[PDB]
Amino acid sequence: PQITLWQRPLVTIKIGGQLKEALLDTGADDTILEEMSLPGRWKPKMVGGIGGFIKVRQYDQILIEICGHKAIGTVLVGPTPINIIGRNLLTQIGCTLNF
Amino acid sequence: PQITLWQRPLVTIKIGGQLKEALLDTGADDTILEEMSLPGRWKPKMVGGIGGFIKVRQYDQILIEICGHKAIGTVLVGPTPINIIGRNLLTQIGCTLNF
Ligand SMILES: CC(C)[C@H](NC(=O)[C@H](Cc1ccccc1)C[C@H](O)[C@H](Cc1ccccc1)NC(=O)OC(C)(C)C)c1ncc[nH]1
Repeated sequence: PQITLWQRPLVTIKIGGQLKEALLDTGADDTILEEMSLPGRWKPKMVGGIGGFIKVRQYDQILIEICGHKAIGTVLVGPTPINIIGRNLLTQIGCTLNF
Repeated sequence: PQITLWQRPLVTIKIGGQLKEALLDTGADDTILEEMSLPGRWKPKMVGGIGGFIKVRQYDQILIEICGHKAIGTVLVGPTPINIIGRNLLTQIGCTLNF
C-alpha cells in the first residue's frame, strides 16, 4: 500500500500469536520490540539511538507478519518505548521510500 | 526517486551553502542536525529516542535542499549521532512508504 507520513507510520504486526502496533522505521537498522517472551536462545547486544545505548536480547530467525506479509529475521527485545520494524524486515516485504 | 532499504537511506542535503549527509528517517517526527551554527534565535526542546532524552535548540523556517528539493521548516540542533531528516521535512518533499 502507499503510506503518507502526515501521521506516524504505525501498522499491526502479528508475532507469536500476539497482534501489536509497530512503527515502520527507515532510520532503524534492526527491529526492536518491547519486553516479551520469545522462544529460543538469545545473545546480548547493546544498540544506540538518540539519548544513548540500551541492552537488548537478540533472537535470530523470528517470523513476523507485517500487514499479511510474512518476513523472517533477527528481532531485538528490550526496553524500547515503541515497537520498531527496521530495515532488516522492511526490505523483506518490498518496502521502498519514494518522492 | 525510489530508494530501497538494503542500505541506510543517506542523501546529500545542502544547508548554509554546505553539503552534508543525512538519513531519511520515517521513525523521526522531527529533523535533528549535529552541532552547527544557524541564524536567529532558538527556543528549547526535549526529544526522546531509544536511549532516553536529549535537550536541543529549535530554529524555525530554515531552508534545506534534500535531493534538489527545497524544504523550509523547523530544524533542531543537538548531540545526535547522525543528521536526521524527519517527517516534518519528508512530507514537504512528497515522500511516502510503499510496499
Ligand atoms: C535501534 C534503532 C532504533 C536505531 N536508530 C534510531 O534510533 C534512529 C536514529 C539513528 C540512526 C542510526 C544511528 C543512530 C541513530 C531514530 C529512530 O528512528 C527513532 C525511533 C523512535 C520513535 C519514537 C520513540 C523512540 C524511538 N526516532 C527517534 O528517535 O526520533 C527522534 C525525533 C528523537 C529523532 C539504530 N539504527 C542503527 C543504530 N541504531
